[PDB]
Amino acid sequence: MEALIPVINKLQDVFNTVGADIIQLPQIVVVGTQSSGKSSVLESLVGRDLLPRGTGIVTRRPLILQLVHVSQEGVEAEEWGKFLHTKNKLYTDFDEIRQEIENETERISGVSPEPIHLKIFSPNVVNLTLVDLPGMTKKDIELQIRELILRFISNPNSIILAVTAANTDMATSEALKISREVDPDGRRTLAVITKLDLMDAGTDAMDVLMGRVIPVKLGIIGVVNRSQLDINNKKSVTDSIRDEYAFLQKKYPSLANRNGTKYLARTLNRLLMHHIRDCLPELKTRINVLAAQYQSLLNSYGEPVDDKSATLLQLITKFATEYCNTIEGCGGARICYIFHETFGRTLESVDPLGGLNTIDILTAIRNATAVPEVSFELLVKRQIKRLEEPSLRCVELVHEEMQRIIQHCSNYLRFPKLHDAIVEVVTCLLRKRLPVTNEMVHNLVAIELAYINTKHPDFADARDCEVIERLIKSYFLIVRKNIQDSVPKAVMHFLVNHVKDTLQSELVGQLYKSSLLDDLLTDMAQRRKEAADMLKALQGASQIIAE
Amino acid sequence: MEALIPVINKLQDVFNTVGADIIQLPQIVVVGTQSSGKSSVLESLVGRDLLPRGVTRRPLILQLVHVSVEAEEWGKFLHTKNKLYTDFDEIRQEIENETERIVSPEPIHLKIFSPNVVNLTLVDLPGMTKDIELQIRELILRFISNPNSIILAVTAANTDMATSEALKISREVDPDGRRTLAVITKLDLMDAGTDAMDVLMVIPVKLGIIGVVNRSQLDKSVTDSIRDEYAFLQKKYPSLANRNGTKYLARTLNRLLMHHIRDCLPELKTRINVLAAQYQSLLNSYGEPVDDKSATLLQLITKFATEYCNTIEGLCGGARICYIFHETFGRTLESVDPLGGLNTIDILTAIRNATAVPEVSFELLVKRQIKRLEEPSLRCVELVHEEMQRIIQHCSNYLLRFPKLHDAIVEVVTCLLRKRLPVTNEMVHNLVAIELAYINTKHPDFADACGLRDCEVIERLIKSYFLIVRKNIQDSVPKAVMHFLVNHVKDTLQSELVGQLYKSSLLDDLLTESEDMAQRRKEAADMLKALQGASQIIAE
Repeated sequence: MEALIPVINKLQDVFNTVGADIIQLPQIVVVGTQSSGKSSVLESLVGRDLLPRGTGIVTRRPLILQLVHVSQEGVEAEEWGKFLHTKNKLYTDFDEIRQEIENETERISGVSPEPIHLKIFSPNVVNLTLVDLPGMTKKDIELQIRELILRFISNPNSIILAVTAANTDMATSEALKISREVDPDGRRTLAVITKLDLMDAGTDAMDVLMGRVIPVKLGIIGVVNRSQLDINNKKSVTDSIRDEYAFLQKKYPSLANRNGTKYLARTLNRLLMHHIRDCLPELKTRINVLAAQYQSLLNSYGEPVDDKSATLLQLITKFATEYCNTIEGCGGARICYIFHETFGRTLESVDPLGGLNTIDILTAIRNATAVPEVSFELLVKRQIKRLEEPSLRCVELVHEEMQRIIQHCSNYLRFPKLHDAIVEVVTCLLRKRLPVTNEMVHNLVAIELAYINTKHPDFADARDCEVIERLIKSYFLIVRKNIQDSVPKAVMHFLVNHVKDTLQSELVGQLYKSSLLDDLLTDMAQRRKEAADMLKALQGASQIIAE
Repeated sequence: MEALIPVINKLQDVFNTVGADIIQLPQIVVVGTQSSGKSSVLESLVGRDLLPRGVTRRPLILQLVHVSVEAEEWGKFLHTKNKLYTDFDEIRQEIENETERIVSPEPIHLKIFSPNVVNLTLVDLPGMTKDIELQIRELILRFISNPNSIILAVTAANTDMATSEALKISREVDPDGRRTLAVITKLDLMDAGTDAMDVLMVIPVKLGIIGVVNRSQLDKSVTDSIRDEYAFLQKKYPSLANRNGTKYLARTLNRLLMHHIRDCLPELKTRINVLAAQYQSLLNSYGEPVDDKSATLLQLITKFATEYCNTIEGLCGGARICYIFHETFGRTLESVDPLGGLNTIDILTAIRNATAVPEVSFELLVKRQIKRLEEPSLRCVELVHEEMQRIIQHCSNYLLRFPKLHDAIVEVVTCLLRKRLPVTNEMVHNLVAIELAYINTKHPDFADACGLRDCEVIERLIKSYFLIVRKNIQDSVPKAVMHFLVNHVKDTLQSELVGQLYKSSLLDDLLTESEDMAQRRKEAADMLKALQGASQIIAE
């Protein structure tokens, strides 16, 4: 179980650059009011004053203090430290360690969630790690602090070290109240009572240390640390802890064995140790699922941008098939729709005799004499003329639905330069094709106005205007049937099918030029950077839980 | 009527430049051998030696006109118009000159005015000498073949007249002597052993005979000679003096010619009028003044245009085209079989690859069937071309008469067609290719024609669909052609013809008439002019 405490410390270190809150890591958080003297508690564990008590300001960041027993095996210093933010630098002067803790706080231009990872090596300490948090003040900043404390203490695997001075009434403790918000029955909260010599009845919690009543299940431990004056005199922590044992032996003799600094360190060391072993089987499982999740995110993003010329070949060739595909089955079917549900409904609604008054028929006849058939060709030749616009209109409707398909596969790339270039290339490609197709359309109608055969199989022959009327409806009907089939077919040849073939390669040809590559492969690369860092932290972490 | 012999002379002058033997005028032609002394006969009529004695190769039409400057006797030739000759040595010299200058059928018209002569006109012809001679004999025939031509056959009493070359040629065109008057010269060389004493008294010719004695070689005033002749007749042959001699002969010719003209003149009037009307139509059949050159280009070309639009849309042209559209392009296409070439195995092969729905197999199949309708369509277009560039020859043959211009126009049109053939042919290709692009199954005529195993059905589908797609093209292609080739050109030809051609630069070249056919019009315009001219002369 010796191996177990260091691995969690090693685990925590891996995580600080990137944020440990996503993994429910097993550790103990220390929560107390500034007046509870929680700093003294921590300084009494290490056995030296290494936390700032400086007159000036308060500390704004959680300090993860990892104490590691070193024994056994110029000359070698007995006590020393190293910070994770400094990397390798080894501290032998404890005044500098304290100044660096103070400094790192000052360093941020409020409160901040970035933890500080200080490791202290000493033969006088037990192996134990604790996460100190900014103290409460029983309103703009203090709530920032409470919210931050909650971020830590909301963790399921987080044991709570609740520090309260015996000086006050423990049932009304600000510390005990916040612990209760996340842990109602106090199933994972350990209480610490400082200032035992200030105990009297008086106020509680004299009664809790005796177990009547008990607001937490991990129990309570009493201590007495150095207060200011003795803090004005350099009353060494070593002398103070010695002073504390004597105190407990005379006042409260029957409890000496469940209180004091030496005993508190042993219990926390035992309890931290016992807690991780218990939660470690679920933790391995927990990092692995997360590993796979992050891996998929990286795979879905990445985009490794392996080599720039090669990536363009892969990103744009796929834009070609997301295209030929959809036009050939919005589809693909908006098109058939437009060809067989709308261009049809229109054309069919064109009257074979609209506009043509009886008088107009009579006028054609009069000039014809100056044979009904001659009147007939001129008449019909004006009826067949009203079919071009809808046909032309049809073409436009198709263009519409095609220029719209690209966004349908803009929405189905993250390179603003590349995506924009390709779109312009396609949107423009169609404009080049819109004249050609429109002309064959014009012809198709115009061929009809050129010959008007009467030897057509679907024709019937042939008072006076009575029949002419019948003739025109008859012929126009077949000529419409013609156009209504040939125009859609037309569009498909010159615009739709032309483009499917073309785009496959004119895209690569205008785009695939090495000069423009730097431009196209140019942001939310940070989302990937956030993931690349997390992914890496997890794999390394999983590596550590093994052995 | 004094007036009749002069009008004839006017009649002869009007037709000296143009060929006068179309009209067949009333006149007397003198035919004789060179030894007959025919020159002497003519010289004894006029009363002066004016004929050359020194070979004349052109007919000399000698018109004598009674006059009773300042001379009493004088002449004028038609060619030296208006010049009055007072020296008869010059007249003789001019005759020699006019002859040497060019045998020839073109006559020379010499008129002599004198109080000693009677009003009389005679056409002298070159003498025979019992293949230069034959041109002359042939020439004599051109004149004496004339129905209204009286023949003055001159023979010497010296020889035998029944064997007369002159009488023989006269007999060739006029078997009996029905319009031939015989003249016997050299009477003083007459003796019992000849045919001649007997005739002057057996009748060879019907117009009768007249005897004379003229000046012979080695001779003497003509005036003295005729006086000498009267004396001869008064002593020898007294009983015939009154039927012979120069004086009597002049009297006879003047009388016989005059009565003959009045008699033939009614029909002559009728005859000239008909030829005039006839020639005018001929001029009309050439009919091109070419007064305004620009106007000719404008009208000759505009009419070839209307000679065009007409025929393509209504020999034809009008229906040969439709024929080709609804009788040939149709029989083929209709006979193009569906499933043609497509064995069952190809369909099974199509399915295997369709795999790894029947419809996908169907599109690949039909899309290969529809490809076969293009060639005939393309073929159709050309057939129209065939029949159209060919219509141009149909209105080269149905005019000009402007060879440079006509040839250019053919090139202008024939090439015009060459310009539209790419366009139309491309539209044809598209029309077929259009079907191969979408192949809808929601066509209204599909459920019906669809007729109602795996390949069992596909086979029926393909037949069904190809059928409608066929129905499409056989109607749409002609329509196509009509837009881009036939109808385009009709509009077109009216002005792109005019625009390339209508250039002042090209007027001289194009409107150049053919020299072979430009001369025939000139021979006719001048002939008609004279016929008109002759009529006004006759109009009194």
